[PDB]
Amino acid sequence: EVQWKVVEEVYIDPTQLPYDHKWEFPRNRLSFGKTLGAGAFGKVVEATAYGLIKSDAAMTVAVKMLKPSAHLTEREALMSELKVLSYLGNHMNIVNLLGACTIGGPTLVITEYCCYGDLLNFLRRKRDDELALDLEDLLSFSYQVAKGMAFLASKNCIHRDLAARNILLTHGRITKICDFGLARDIKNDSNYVVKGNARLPVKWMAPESIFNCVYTFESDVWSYGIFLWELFSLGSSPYPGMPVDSKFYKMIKEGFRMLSPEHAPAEMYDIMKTCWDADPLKRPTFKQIVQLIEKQISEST
Ligand SMILES: Cn1cc(-c2ccc(CNc3cc(-c4cnc5cc(OCCCN6CCCC6)ccn45)ncn3)cc2)cn1
Repeated sequence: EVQWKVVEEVYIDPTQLPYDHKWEFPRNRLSFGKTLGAGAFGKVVEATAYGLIKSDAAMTVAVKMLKPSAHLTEREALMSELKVLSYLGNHMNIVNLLGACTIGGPTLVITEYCCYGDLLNFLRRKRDDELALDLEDLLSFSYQVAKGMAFLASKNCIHRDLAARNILLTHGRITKICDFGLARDIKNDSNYVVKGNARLPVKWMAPESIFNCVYTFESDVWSYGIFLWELFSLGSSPYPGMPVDSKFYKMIKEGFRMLSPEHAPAEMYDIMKTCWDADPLKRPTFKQIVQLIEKQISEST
C-alpha cells in the first residue's frame, strides 16, 4: 500500500492522480552506481543521468526502483508513489523528483542525490564530514524540516513516517525530507515493531494513530516533536531503554513524555512539549512551528 496520504481540501486515491509525461526520461541515458539503501523489495541506487535538467550535462541522481523479487501490487504502488511525488511539486526541503522511466521496462523514479545521506547516521557519526556540528546547524535542520513539513501540509499531504532516518542532508547542509519505504530492511530495524499485522514506528506515532489508526496532519506534528528530540540528542533512539510493550502504551496513554535532551535550547523543548499534547487540536501547526523557529534564529542573530 502507498503510505503517504493526500486528503481532499476524504482521501484521494493515488492511482487517480495524473502522470505528466514531461518527466519521461530514457533509461539508456542512466549509468548505475552503488546501492545507497536497500530493503527486501526495493532499493535506491546512485546513478549518472545524461542530459536530465541541462540538455547535455551529466549529473548525479538517486534512482528509486524495485528488486526482481517484487510482485505486481508493489510495481503499481511505485507508480502511485511517482504520481504523488509529481503532484507534490518542488520544494527546497524535500528530495525532489527529477524524472522517471515508465516506458520499455520497470518503473525507475529519478530524484535529487543528497551527498551526506540520512540525517540519523549523520548525527550519529558527529558524536565523540570533517567539520564539527554546532547549535546553529541543529536549529537550521529543525527550521528546514519544519518548512518541508509545512510544504507537505500545504499540499494536504500526511507523510506518516517523519523521523531522522527519512531526512537526507546535502551540500550546504540542506535537509530534505524523503521516505525510504521498501528501500529499507524494516525486517531488521528495531524502530519498526510488529503489531501482529505490520511493522510500525510506534515510538514516533501519536496516541490516536497507535490506538485508533488515525493519521492526521496533527499526528505528523507529533512525529516532528520526536524528530526534534532525536536531533537535539544527536541521533539517540527515543524513549531510551523502554521497550515498546503494554507498559509503554500505558504511560503514553497517561501522558508520560520524554525529558529534554542535553543540547536543546529551552524554547525548543517547549516546541517538543506542544507537539506531544494529548489533544491534537492543541498542538502547533507546521506553519506556526516555522514562525517560532524563525523567531529563534533572529534572537540568535
Ligand atoms: C511524502 N514524501 C515522500 C518523499 C519522497 C519519497 C521517496 C523519494 C525517492 N528518492 C530517494 C532518494 C534517496 C537518496 C538520494 N540521495 C541519497 C544519498 C544517500 O546516501 C549517500 C551517502 C552515503 N554515505 C556516505 C558515507 C557512507 C554512507 C542515500 C539515499 N539517497 N533516498 C531515498 N529515496 C523521494 C521523496 C518526500 N516526501
